[PDB]
Amino acid sequence: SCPPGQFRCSEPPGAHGECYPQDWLCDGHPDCDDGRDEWGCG
Repeated sequence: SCPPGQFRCSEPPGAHGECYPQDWLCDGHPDCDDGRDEWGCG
């Protein structure tokens, strides 16, 4: 919950932080600083 097509990785809400594209949600390459963008691909 950022702009559309952008999600947040390894920091929960109430600490809004800096998101990444949902292109970088199952890219075939991790980036989540845990790679939890890859995890389960949905």
